[PDB]
Amino acid sequence: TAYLSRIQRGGYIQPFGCMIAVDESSFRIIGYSENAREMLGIMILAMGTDVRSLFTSSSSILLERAFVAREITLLNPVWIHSKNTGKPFYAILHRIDVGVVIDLEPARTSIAGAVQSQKLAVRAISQLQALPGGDIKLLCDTVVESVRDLTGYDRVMVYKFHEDEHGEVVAESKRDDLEPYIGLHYPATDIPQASRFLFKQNRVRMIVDCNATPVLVVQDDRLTQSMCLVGSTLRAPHGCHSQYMANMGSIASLAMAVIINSMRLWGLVVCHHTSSRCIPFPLRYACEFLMQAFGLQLNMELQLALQMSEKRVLRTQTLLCDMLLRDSPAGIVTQSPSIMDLVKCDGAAFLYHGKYYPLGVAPSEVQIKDVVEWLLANHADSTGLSTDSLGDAGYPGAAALGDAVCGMAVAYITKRDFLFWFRSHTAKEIKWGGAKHHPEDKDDGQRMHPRSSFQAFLEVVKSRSQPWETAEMDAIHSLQLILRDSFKESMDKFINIQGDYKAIVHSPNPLIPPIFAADENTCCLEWNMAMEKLTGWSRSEVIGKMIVGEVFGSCCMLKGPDALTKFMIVLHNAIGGQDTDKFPFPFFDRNGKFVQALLTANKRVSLEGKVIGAFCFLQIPSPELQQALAVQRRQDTECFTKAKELAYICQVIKNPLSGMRFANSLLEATDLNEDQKQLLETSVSCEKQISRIVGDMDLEFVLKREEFFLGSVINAIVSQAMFLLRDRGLQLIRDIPEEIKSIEVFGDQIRIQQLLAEFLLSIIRYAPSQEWVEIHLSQLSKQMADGFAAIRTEFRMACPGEGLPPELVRDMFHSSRWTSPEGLGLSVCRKILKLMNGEVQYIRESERSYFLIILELPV
Amino acid sequence: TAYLSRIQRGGYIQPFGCMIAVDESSFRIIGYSENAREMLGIMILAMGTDVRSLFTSSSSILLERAFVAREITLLNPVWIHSKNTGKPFYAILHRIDVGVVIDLEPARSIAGAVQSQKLAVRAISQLQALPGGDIKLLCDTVVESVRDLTGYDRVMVYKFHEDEHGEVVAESKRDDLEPYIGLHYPATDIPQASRFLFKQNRVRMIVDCNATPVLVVQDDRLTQSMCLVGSTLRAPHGCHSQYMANMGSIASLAMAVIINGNSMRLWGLVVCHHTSSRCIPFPLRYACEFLMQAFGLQLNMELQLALQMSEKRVLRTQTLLCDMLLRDSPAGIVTQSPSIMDLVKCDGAAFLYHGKYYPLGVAPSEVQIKDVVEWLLANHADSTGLSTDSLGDAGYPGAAALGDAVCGMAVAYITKRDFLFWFRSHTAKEIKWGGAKHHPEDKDDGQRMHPRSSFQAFLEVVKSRSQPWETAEMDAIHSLQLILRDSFKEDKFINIQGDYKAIVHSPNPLIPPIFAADENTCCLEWNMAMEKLTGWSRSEVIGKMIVGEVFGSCCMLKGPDALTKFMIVLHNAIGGQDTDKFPFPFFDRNGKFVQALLTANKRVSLEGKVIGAFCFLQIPSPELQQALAVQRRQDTECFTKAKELAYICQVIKNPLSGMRFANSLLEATDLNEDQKQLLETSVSCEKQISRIVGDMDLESIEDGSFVLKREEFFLGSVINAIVSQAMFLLRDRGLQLIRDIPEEIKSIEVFGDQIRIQQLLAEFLLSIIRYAPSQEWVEIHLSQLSKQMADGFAAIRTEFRMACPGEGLPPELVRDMFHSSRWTSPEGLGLSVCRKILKLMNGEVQYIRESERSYFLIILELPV
Ligand SMILES: *[C@@H](C)[C@H]1/C(=C/c2[nH]c(/C=C3N=C(/C=C4\NC(=O)C(C=C)=C4C)C(C)=C\3CCC(=O)O)c(CCC(=O)O)c2C)NC(=O)[C@@H]1C
Ligand SMILES: *[C@H](C)[C@H]1/C(=C/c2[nH]c(/C=C3N=C(/C=C4\NC(=O)C(C=C)=C4C)C(C)=C\3CCC(=O)O)c(CCC(=O)O)c2C)NC(=O)[C@@H]1C
Repeated sequence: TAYLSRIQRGGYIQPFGCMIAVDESSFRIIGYSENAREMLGIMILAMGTDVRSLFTSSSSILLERAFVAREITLLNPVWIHSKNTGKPFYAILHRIDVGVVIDLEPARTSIAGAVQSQKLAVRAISQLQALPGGDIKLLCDTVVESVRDLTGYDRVMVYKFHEDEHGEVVAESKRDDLEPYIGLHYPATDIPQASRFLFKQNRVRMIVDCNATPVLVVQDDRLTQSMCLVGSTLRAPHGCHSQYMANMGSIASLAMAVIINSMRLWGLVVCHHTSSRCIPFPLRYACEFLMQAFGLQLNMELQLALQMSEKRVLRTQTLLCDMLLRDSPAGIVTQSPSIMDLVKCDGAAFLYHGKYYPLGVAPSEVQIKDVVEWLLANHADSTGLSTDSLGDAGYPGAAALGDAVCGMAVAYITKRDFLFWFRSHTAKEIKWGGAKHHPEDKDDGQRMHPRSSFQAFLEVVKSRSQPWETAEMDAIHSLQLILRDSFKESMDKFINIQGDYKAIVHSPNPLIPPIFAADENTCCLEWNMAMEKLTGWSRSEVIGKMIVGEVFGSCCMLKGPDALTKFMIVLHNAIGGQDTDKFPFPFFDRNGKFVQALLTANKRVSLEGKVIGAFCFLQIPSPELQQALAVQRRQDTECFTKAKELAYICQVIKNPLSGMRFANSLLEATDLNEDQKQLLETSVSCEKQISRIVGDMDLEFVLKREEFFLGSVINAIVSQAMFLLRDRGLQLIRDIPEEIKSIEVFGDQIRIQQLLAEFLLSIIRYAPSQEWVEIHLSQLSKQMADGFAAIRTEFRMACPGEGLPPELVRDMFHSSRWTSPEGLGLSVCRKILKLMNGEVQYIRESERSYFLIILELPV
Repeated sequence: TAYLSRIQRGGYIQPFGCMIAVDESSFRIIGYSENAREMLGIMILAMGTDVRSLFTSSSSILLERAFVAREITLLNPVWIHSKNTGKPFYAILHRIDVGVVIDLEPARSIAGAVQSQKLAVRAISQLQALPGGDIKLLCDTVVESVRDLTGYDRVMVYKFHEDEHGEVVAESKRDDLEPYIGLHYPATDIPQASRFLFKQNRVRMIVDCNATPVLVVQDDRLTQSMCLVGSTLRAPHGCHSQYMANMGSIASLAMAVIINGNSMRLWGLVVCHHTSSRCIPFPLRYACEFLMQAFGLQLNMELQLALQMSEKRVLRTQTLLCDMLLRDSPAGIVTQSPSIMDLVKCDGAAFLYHGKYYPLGVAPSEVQIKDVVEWLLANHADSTGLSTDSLGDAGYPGAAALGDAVCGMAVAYITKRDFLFWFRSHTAKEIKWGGAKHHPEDKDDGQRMHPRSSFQAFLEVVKSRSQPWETAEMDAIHSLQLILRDSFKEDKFINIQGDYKAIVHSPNPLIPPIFAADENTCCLEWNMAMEKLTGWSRSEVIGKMIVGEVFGSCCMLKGPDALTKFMIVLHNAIGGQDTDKFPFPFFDRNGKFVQALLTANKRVSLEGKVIGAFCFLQIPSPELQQALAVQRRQDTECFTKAKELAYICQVIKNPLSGMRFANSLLEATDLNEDQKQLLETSVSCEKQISRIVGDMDLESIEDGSFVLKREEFFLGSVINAIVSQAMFLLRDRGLQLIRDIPEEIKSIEVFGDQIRIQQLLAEFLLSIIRYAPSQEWVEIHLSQLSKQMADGFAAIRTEFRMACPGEGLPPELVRDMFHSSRWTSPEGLGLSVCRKILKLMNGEVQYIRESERSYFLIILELPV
């Protein structure tokens, strides 16, 4: 490991402090520094000098008290008064390989221990803890503000390492006469892995002056090996880091590690001062405690993000069970939870003995035959390819395919049948600082000097998409596995290609849950390989047996006070036509091993023969998601103040919705007035919004994208606010580019007119009475490829007036915080755009109004 | 035990079915009944005979496959035909230690456990969508469920109490009979033998008490009788038969309510009484067994909720105990918001310290308290604390002079004649027994053969008598006296109950593990309970900072982030911010992991605003700390549920304005008036939705009554709205509709809330279509009839009738509809609210079964 020998064993310190290596046994010096002779005033000092008699008697007994401790971190910093000049000195004790070593820093102007120093921190920590969760950026901004108002540095920032080991400055609280560093990515080789393990062990590290001379320590002659000083607050930085800071335009740096707990180094809070800044060790230990609280909240939010990822994998497992209950593989594309909802993507294709099935932005049949022919010639062995960019993969015609179909994930099914997923190009620009990260860059300890340039240069990725993770390829391989199993009714290599690195072959585990299926008598119809492996019982021995009593009562032991009844109530509900999701299922292995599974029993409903049955899977989440699902299953029984009225609305409203859509379905017959026919179409698109809104509900998802005229949305949204402008007199102004016959834009008509309802109505809400209002939309049918087009649409819903209040836009732009009904609705309809390829800004001018950009795709 | 041999080995069956006890190896008849030859119609059944010659060859393989199976219970009941006459049977077969007894009940389908349980499933899901915290609603639901299933005349929940006597906690019966609800019964009515029978055969059916017990025959060489503990066909004990005759119970069906945890304890019985001889088929008895299993599940959930609510109150008394431990004066106990009366629930409290009587609530005068103190010095001097339920049974004269108020007493003795008193006023506990009154000395006599002739509801009042002091409340008192005893410096407890011996004990105290941190986080005060918990002694950890070394270095805290969490929360305790029940999992100096609940609050010296931080630990059972986790995450779940409701109301309101604008702009031209009727049906649905998400919060006495729109309407709108609201589910299920409605084109001036009428009408009619069978008709009958209240105030009476030809809507769902504030499904919930709207709107609804199930509802509105 490059620089590990140099940094740790390099005996050079900074001139602001004095380090004194003394063995605890008899206060005998085994090391010292050159500036100690000046800053102490000692002008007797040698190897063997009793330093207990070099200070006040109070600080003598304090130092020998701080020697004999379990942990010495609590003691730091002991207040030590010197004797040869009388000036008090902070004394940062820490134990090293053979002895301890003090670190004397002069004090300008009483902190006797860690707790007194932490008392400064606790106010900022209390401000940091009382923060809404689910937004790392707000937490980082709170940390940089707290560290700025504590330390008094010019520019503090949160450097965050990525998965590539390269970092990015994700927060800033700079002094405003400087330049912003937010967004600037730095290479991995900029900070060596030796320095990051150094920060894992040391966790706070200041310098005072980079242009200061490195004061060398005097190593003991008897021991050849140099001192392995890691936890010293005084040791000078490497000649490379010192020159680097001289080139950076910041001569004082306080960097402290953001550990996330086994001991992942998430990032670094790096402070920068333009002048030479010192800071007392009580304030430095306060900021180390502030970094402890930062790591605390950050781990509390990364665990929540990983639990949301596990919930998303559980949804993917339910989707694969949906795909298992389909009569043909052609049904997958035809039906509504299709192959483009399995994976976050933009198109999806299925080739099934010809008659190619495209969804969204997918190549035509000739183009996909070119893709298939490239997949047969190259990557012949590997069943799955997950290329970030087709151009990097080597497929000819990638330029002809365009940026729209740049990313492609394929899965091979038998008999030359292929499953495809397609992704459009992501317009991400990385403002690299000095040097772009090179994935071939290893740690080069023979490099003397760092680059002098730090002008950030934007690097734009030309024709590549979002990366394909292991989870999405896991889902793709699982669905490919079930489709090949269906093929047998009537080994797998996967190549991952990304722009930064090169083609790697990885075998992905399937994501199929353990599945059994029973008929009305609870006799086994199905018991798949996953369930066979989990329980240990083979399918053949348990097929035909009674699931409710035999197989799970004796054969595969259940667990609980009375669990079998809980099982027998559940499966009889499945046969009876009631489905339970994520019912807890603690059962034992054949070999006596506990499994804390989550049973889901769905009715095996079919056509008018074999009407009802049971299909069940056994999702096994981590025990923190067992807890996270128990804390919401122990909470629907308590919110009976409003869950009764929610189920009351969600059941009673269904009947006049069916009457509305049956009157409107029978009213489509013979209405030859095309103005009235379009008006009825507006009513059908209005009734549908209520049925989609009530039926889908809100739980923040799935988008039922279909072909629709875009002018059929404005006409379906001018009629919602038209009562609110007919009574408040807002004579509206429209100027459209006639997006009637702007056909086939791919998306939700319903969720788009719901977000435009909650934005337009909020705009017309806060207008002056008997006025006007402007709506306007500028479309540009930008061609993206040979045959692929996209229509980018702004929405200028412009109103002159007082406008929405300043707090309600932060209500809208929250993550989980709300105080108003209208604000809640605004927040949800903003998150609807955050789920669907667009965003929304609120601008404040002489007219207070909403910009709204949605990118939709004419097939 | 008493009667166990007589019941288990009493070779007597009931005559409603025959019984053959075959072998387990080669199908020989080890035993049989006298009425086997008459039931099978044989008029060969003898010693050691092959049993499969009696039944049909096709039925024979069912018996053999039942024998091969490891669990005989699942196959039961195997439908078995007869070879000599062609008669069906239910051959319920169970395994005994010396063979396999097969019980033949003549059938008049179901061949297994699953088919039987399918009947129970609807009632089981009825009592599982029920709100927790109560037991009366649960036991009042299960009796209607069993009355719907069994059909017995009177079904009641006979809950056992702690001294083995039982009372009818909930009873459902037809309105002809005597109400048994509240009636306590002596513990000798149900012997320990019967309880141990119910713990291994949980459904017992007596077809006829009067009917003679048919004798068994046995070919077994060994001298023992057949085993009939598990057999459904076992004759009741003669005493129990006489008992049933003397109660008016001709037939009975007693079902065990076994609750168990991880220890099966029989909670109570669901005895079903019939005023005539009745037998229900074994599908229904096995269904009722499964329903009793679900009932035991719901009772287990209610008992665990009660246990953790008691333990939450235990932690609340510990919090109040430390609140009364940090006081400068001993007299602060009497006068503060968390008073001594708050510690242990009581009518009054009294603290005697160096005389100077400190009364609270209802308390006896100083002379009276001095006299009772003199009595407590004269008797029970040796024991410190006394908690007499009644002072009259304690032995104290002048209890009548004290009156009802000072009857119940709880005493804590502190040194140098210092006392703590809690007083409870006389609670009028009047428990009407049935027949005899239970005494705790009454044992189950093994040779008694005749029950009591009487079962009349005679009262039994109590004396000057209070609510019983519990173990936990006396424990709270015990901890309070110990902490006050230590506070002054800075064991036998007698409990007297009016029905029991004066029990002498000493309970485990509730002083929580306490450490007190100063401003520099150094443990000033260290409790003996911390020394019991972590093992660290006080005089070794003294003078050491807690956050870093006493906790982190000495005790192994959680590795990822417990040390940072503890340091932040203790420095916030020193910063004035008190925190309650922080999750604090840690290890000890022995090494055993111990999760806890750190509560850290600021300590005040009364001259310094926040000098020091006080702390105390509570250690719960893991269900309680998980319930505190769900108490914390209620702030995320319940507000997101309310957020879902408010979001739904607003975002639904927007296209309702779009809907009414589209349907008030569609009024240009509708050429055929059928198109205008479809349009007006859509307008009615839109107004219906705008009223469903209007200003109502689902109470019907504050919102549905205060907001009730009153406008004129025309009834063809309502009828075509109902048909349009129903046609999608009609065409989904392939049904017919036969709307036998007269002409109401001319009744334009009927004046009532039409939108609520079409809401309730569609809810009723779509429940009918939801439970109408596949591919048949549904009838909509109306009969508009005149009704007169005045010459100009004339009303109307329309009777909506909805009929379907089949099994129809299940009885559980109508029970949910008429229960009022109880619902199982959201469909039954909407039916319940649409029933309450008809109750509010001068009408009434019925569900009538006349071999084709029909829905009947009337309503009254006045034309103008
Ligand atoms: C006479 C010897 C004593 C006696 C004996 C006895 N009792 C049983 C079984 C039961 N007794 C029950 C009592 C009740 N029945 C009710 O309806 C109510 C209240 C509403 C009560 C309190 C019940 C119940 C049973 C369970 C059996 C059943 O079918 O219900 C037995 C065992 C009989 C058997 O073979 O199963 C015996 C020996 N009971 C008496 O009261 C006198 C003191
Ligand atoms: C030498 C050829 C290479 C080198 C060596 C090097 N760097 C460190 C430690 C740090 N480097 C940091 C880089 C940044 N400083 C910033 O302000 C930003 C972004 C805004 C970045 C990316 C940081 C931070 C550290 C930690 C602070 C610290 O003092 O450690 C070290 C370890 C030195 C030590 O102190 O022991 C070394 C050997 N860096 C280079 O860029 C060249 C290629």
